[PDB]
Amino acid sequence: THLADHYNQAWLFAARAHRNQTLSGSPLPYLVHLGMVANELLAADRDGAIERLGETLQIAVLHDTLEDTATSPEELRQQFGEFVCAGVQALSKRVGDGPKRSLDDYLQALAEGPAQYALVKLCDRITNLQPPPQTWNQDKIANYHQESQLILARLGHAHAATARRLREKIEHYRQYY
Amino acid sequence: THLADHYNQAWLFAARAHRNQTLSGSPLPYLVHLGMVANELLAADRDGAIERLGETLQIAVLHDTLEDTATSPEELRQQFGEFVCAGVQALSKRVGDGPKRSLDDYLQALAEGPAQYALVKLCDRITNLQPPPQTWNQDKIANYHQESQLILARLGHAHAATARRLREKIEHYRQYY
Ligand code: NI
Ligand code: NI
Repeated sequence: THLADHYNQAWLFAARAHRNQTLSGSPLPYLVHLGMVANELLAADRDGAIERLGETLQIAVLHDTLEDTATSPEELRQQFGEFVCAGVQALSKRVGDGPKRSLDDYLQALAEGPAQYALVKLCDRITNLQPPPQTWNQDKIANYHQESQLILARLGHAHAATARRLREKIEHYRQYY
Repeated sequence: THLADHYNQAWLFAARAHRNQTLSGSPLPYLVHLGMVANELLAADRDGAIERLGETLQIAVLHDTLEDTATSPEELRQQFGEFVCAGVQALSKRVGDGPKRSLDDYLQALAEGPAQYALVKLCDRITNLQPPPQTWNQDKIANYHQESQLILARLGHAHAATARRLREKIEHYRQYY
């Protein structure tokens, strides 16, 4: 199955799953975020080849479906397979409000699991170090910069080129507070 | 500067320009189409390296901005440069107002110009050979299939792997009518 057909399947599923959803505080669709995370992942493969690239790209597109949508793990396993479902679960803090995992346990499990899932989190965090919403106070931007530093420390092992990019984005983000 | 930074600048620009625009008879944002076309372009590079990949990826994201949005050639030239502006113009049948070019002239100009612009048109047509919209009759699906065969004939020289993928998509599409 062609890489672009893997993307399309996950992309249409995500566009449906996130249909009511914007970027926080923006009229723009949440799909804007997912497009950037998937692109970072496919660009990462050019600077260090990824095993199971097609499934990893689907995980990049689908990584918010269990947290933010009516999507179930059984739906992901049946349509995309165990490796994709497990990736989305690994990247989910909470499956809706429910029993939220702490950042320590969440990053540890990503560090000890398949490297492709940790790489998707690196790409997600690179995407989230765009300039912050105008609404964010100094303390909120500082907190986010700090949590970014922990993500690089705990998950940067997963892909050297992507870790270098995330380090550069973290250094850049400092100017915003 | 990084391929993902090129994508992000064009992607945010396109999300805003196309903000009040949907897919054909679907409530999903038009951005769903642009994500697939840009992903096809980046995937094509893995099967045959593209000169000026970053700018070509921006053209893939921006290719409908002059036809469908308030965007001016001036804004594209100032923000993305002449090569991107010229690509979007090459891929525009009409720039908002001004006469519509006929397909013969449009395809000839893409065939005789920069191959990267022709490659973006191959990726667009690949994307458009998903199952047809549920409101198209047999004659319309047949007409679209026929136009697709003309695009492969006139533009397939631009990238051998992508022409092979378009031929496969054209063969698959016959099933829908
Ligand atoms: Ni995310
Ligand atoms: Ni298009």
